[PDB]
Amino acid sequence: TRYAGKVVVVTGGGRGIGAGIVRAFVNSGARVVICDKDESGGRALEQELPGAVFILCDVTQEDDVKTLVSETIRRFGRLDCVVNNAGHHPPPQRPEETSAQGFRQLLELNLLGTYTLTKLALPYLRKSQGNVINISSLVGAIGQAQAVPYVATKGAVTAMTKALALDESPYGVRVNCISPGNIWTPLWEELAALMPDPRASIREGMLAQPLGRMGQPAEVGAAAVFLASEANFCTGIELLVTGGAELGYGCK
Amino acid sequence: TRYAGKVVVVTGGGRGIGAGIVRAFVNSGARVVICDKDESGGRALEQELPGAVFILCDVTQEDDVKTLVSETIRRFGRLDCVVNNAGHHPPPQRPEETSAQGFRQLLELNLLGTYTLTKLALPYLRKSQGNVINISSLVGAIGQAQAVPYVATKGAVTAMTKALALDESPYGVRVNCISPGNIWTPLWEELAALMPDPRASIREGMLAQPLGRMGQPAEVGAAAVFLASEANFCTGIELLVTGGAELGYGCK
Amino acid sequence: TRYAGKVVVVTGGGRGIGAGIVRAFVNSGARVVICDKDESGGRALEQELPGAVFILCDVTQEDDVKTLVSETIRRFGRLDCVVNNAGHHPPPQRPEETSAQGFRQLLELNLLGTYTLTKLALPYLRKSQGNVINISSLVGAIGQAQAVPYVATKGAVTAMTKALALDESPYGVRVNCISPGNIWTPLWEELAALMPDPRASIREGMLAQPLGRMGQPAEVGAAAVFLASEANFCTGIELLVTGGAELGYGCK
Amino acid sequence: TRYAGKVVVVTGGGRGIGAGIVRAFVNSGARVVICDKDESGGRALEQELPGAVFILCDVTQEDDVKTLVSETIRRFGRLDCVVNNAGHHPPPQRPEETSAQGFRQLLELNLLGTYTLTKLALPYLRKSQGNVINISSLVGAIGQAQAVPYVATKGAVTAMTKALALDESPYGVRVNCISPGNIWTPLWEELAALMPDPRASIREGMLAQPLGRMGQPAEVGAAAVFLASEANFCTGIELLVTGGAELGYGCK
Ligand SMILES: NC(=O)c1ccc[n+]([C@@H]2O[C@H](COP(=O)([O-])OP(=O)(O)OC[C@H]3O[C@@H](n4cnc5c(N)ncnc54)[C@H](O)[C@@H]3O)[C@@H](O)[C@H]2O)c1
Ligand SMILES: NC(=O)c1ccc[n+]([C@@H]2O[C@H](COP(=O)([O-])OP(=O)(O)OC[C@H]3O[C@@H](n4cnc5c(N)ncnc54)[C@H](O)[C@@H]3O)[C@@H](O)[C@H]2O)c1
Ligand SMILES: NC(=O)c1ccc[n+]([C@@H]2O[C@H](COP(=O)([O-])OP(=O)(O)OC[C@H]3O[C@@H](n4cnc5c(N)ncnc54)[C@H](O)[C@@H]3O)[C@@H](O)[C@H]2O)c1
Ligand SMILES: NC(=O)c1ccc[n+]([C@@H]2O[C@H](COP(=O)([O-])OP(=O)(O)OC[C@H]3O[C@@H](n4cnc5c(N)ncnc54)[C@H](O)[C@@H]3O)[C@@H](O)[C@H]2O)c1
Ligand SMILES: O=[N+]([O-])c1ccc(F)c(O)c1
Ligand SMILES: O=[N+]([O-])c1ccc(F)c(O)c1
Ligand SMILES: O=[N+]([O-])c1ccc(F)c(O)c1
Ligand SMILES: O=[N+]([O-])c1ccc(F)c(O)c1
Ligand code: NA
Ligand code: NA
Ligand code: NA
Ligand code: NA
Repeated sequence: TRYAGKVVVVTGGGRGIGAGIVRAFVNSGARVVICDKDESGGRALEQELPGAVFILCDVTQEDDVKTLVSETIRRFGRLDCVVNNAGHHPPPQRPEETSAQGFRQLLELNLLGTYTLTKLALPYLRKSQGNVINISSLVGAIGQAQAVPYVATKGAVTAMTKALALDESPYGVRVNCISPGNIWTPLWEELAALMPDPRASIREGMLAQPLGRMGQPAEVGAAAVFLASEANFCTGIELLVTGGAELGYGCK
Repeated sequence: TRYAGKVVVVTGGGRGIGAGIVRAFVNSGARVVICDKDESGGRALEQELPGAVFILCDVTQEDDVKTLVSETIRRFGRLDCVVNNAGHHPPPQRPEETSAQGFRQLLELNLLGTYTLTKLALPYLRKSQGNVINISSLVGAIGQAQAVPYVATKGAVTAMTKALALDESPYGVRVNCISPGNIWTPLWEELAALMPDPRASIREGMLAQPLGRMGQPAEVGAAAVFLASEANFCTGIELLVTGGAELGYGCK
Repeated sequence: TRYAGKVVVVTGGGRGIGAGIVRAFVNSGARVVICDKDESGGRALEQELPGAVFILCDVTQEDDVKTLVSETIRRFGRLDCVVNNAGHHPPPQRPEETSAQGFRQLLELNLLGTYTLTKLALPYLRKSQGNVINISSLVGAIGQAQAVPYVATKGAVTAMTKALALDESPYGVRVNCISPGNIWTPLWEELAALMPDPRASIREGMLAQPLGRMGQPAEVGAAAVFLASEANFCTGIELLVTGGAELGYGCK
Repeated sequence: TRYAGKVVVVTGGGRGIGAGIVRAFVNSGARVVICDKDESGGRALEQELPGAVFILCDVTQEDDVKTLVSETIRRFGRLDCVVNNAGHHPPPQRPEETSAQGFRQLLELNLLGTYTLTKLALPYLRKSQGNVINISSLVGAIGQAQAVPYVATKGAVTAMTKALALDESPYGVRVNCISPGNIWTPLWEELAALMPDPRASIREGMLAQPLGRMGQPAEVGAAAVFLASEANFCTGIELLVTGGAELGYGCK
């Protein structure tokens, strides 16, 4: 019951971190609208979780987002929290292998998709003194090799989170982000499978953290529920969920 | 029950932020040892809260700290979380008004007191896979006018928190800090009373945050319970509880 | 002679910060290619400065950028430093007043324009062990009111700078950025003129810094010459040229 | 001639980074007072460099510092820049191997020594609109394994630098710090010699940077001359001279 009576929209909620966030909020008593552009994960989740329902929505299609918000209000009567988790990490690409076209496409998903849902949802979040939680990345703050476009998209997300927190603070709407590090998800697993030695890549990924393992979507979920339900003097913050990857010297 | 069965030591727990942290952990099901060098607040708190008990301890006196830890283990049989909240902010002092003697005294309380309890407690925290939470300050990261020694003490706390998180991560002991901003406490109130216009000073303190108010000890308490009970992939982090004071342009 | 024999491209070099950067590099002995999409400032600068020449180039038009690089090499035979200063700050806009269309347009100038020149120039910078300097902003790191799209563009620039520094470090190409704060430029002056009380807005802008004044383009120029000529163990850094605006408490 | 006519005090200037800083400032036209508690390096440097002279001074002995400042003024008639470089890094020590006594001793050198010279010098720096440059460390911001006391001392230095920049900005005195990473110095070499495999330790130290080498004292010197002579809109900043060690993922 930490977030009972509340209504939460999670984008990219059908698998991975989003699915962990969906589960965290349901376990806290909220009703959750799972947004995802693929049917498979989200529809199963909705069958599994009383209190979660699934609405197909591609966050890069404005009308989809418009319909997502209006369906949430029509079905549930309020909107308290928006979690902008939908995003993608391309495979490793050297700078000269990137293109301005792929860059823009990544910006559409990772940055503009977050911007659009937030914009359409803020009128309802103002009425509920709700809050916005963006899922960014540690590599927006510290960089990453072979990921110029992706790093750039997360740099904008973290900064935009602080700018929005300024604009919306007079209206009681808090805006925060979570910067996860290595989190074991289908995306991390997909990228590993494209490496020459997948198990070497995964073992390297675990050791990149002092804690010696990768994170779990459930641990990002717990951070998200904290930001929504118990962090009322927190706005514009970047909550690091990284196992300490940013600390200390390493092999670069 | 988020931290049921756990044993927590909070220093400076008799009033202010510490008292908020004590209450947060009791409400989460932990048993709490209130450490404080003044009897008044802590003994009242212990009478008020089933599950909290009070042990007089001056964190700058090593033998007091030694006895604090041994009493906690003898009475409760385990130690899961140490909250190093005991600390002090001197009144405003221009650089030339400070002295190397007052600086050292402040370092004894704000930095070495935290170091000593952490050192004596870590053997028990290793057995319990417990965690350490230091209460630092936003002004360690961004500075503050007329507070060179105080800012320095909190700079060391935040950095030490990251160094300790590195050393202790192989042993499963997480080490994090909270950086509060303006939190309305007896200390904030005492400092205001020394200003020519106390109500002007307090009104200025509220507006230094975009949220337009100061924080409450209970909100630092919620952040502390989160770090202890739900943040298992978080180590070496600095959790900002500031109402957004670090964001954006202001009058300097 | 600190950068004698070197060839520098400065975008947005016809006025403002860019013009200060152009002048700084000419004074250091480099030859400078002034890139700008307006003729007026840059052509005057080229007449004024032996060693600086002007090439019309809109950094959002790829073929313009392609021609800019090929003209620089054809005329000067090498390329050592690229300064991505071309950028724009829209007038104040509340979040709900922004659009996804204006956002993309701003991303084209502030982020993709920087990306394109850097990409086309890196092959020549690799041959010369040259370096890249992006002009970002303090408000990418700390946010700003009524500037969600602009803040986002600078968030991506700072992050991209770190990602590129990683990719290019094995090839001896350093990549850094400068984050200016309030710098008195025609852009700052234009924005002030749209305020109800322009002189109030400017006076507020000066006081937002502890130093009590805004910065000068020449001071950003000095920082840029330092990064190019003397900072060979610096890569991926964010050099703050802000008069201390990010320090301490203020009125928010 | 970038700093001609100016008078600079460098502590710990007899070898290592300090010696690089001394040489940088002499090459810029300043007269330099080499402060060091060992005679050997500093006296040789003074014989070698016209414009540099050597004064024996232990920065932890207040009367030594008092005499250092009065000798500088008596001999040279002004004081423009103070570089607080004297400091020490203990050998690797696990947390439980440290003591509150060694911690205090380290604080005396790394933090209080910097504080004392700065205090005694500020009256003269105010008359000259001079500036203060503290040599801190990257590991104050990101931590380091087996160096709790050392990391803490540098955490306080960086924070104190920002607090002092606030207090002194109304008086025209800028206060900045440099955070070097791995710099090849006699201290780095001494620590390596205590490792089981010294050449393995050094090779590991080079690879901890994306640039693939350690830094040179001359590169810290160049950063210091920049902060003194050309960075007049910079105060309270932390100039990273690290070869990019803080960027990206590594082996932790
Ligand atoms: N280590 C990590 O995996 C890691 C670290 C830092 C940040 N992140 C971020 O966490 C978020 C989730 O990543 P993940 O690892 O869970 O990935 P994932 O690939 O496992 O899941 C992402 C989900 O988003 C959905 N999605 C993708 N594009 C969408 C669109 N246009 N509209 C709607 N839904 C869309 C996908 O269908 C999928 O269900 C992303 O923003 C990612 O950048 C991940
Ligand atoms: N705005 C704020 O008040 C604020 C902001 C940032 C950080 N902090 C930090 O929060 C912590 C608590 O501050 P507060 O505002 O609650 O202050 P407070 O003065 O209201 O309470 C501090 C408590 O610590 C106790 N204490 C002091 N010295 C001690 C010692 N040597 N041994 C044991 N106990 C000791 C006092 O008796 C008191 O009960 C401090 O570390 C402070 O620096 C406060
Ligand atoms: N306080 C400040 O003014 C401040 C602070 C932080 C960052 N910045 C950044 O500094 C840079 C310069 O800003 P300024 O204040 O000097 O502005 P400015 O408006 O005075 O000058 C910018 C110049 O860039 C040119 N330009 C614009 N769009 C271009 C394009 N598509 N192609 C080529 N040239 C183009 C303009 O013609 C102009 O000459 C920008 O990136 C800005 O965001 C400025
Ligand atoms: N990689 C690095 O070596 C590195 C990285 C970051 C920061 N730093 C900092 O750079 C500074 C210089 O380090 P270094 O590597 O050049 O070390 P170093 O040991 O080679 O030289 C330090 C000098 O300071 C002098 N000194 C020591 N204690 C003193 C005292 N009490 N009074 C006066 N002089 C004293 C010594 O005699 C010596 O000449 C230190 O503050 C250190 O923490 C070094
Ligand atoms: O596998 N990924 O998609 C991934 C790994 C680490 C990150 F920090 C990140 O943003 C994304
Ligand atoms: O009132 N104080 O003691 C106080 C106020 C603000 C801070 F950030 C702080 O560390 C302490
Ligand atoms: O006036 N400007 O365009 C302006 C002012 C301050 C900033 F930090 C900035 O990026 C832009
Ligand atoms: O060898 N050292 O003393 C050393 C190495 C790296 C650091 F960042 C440092 O502060 C000190
Ligand atoms: Na359901
Ligand atoms: Na009790
Ligand atoms: Na010319
Ligand atoms: Na000499």
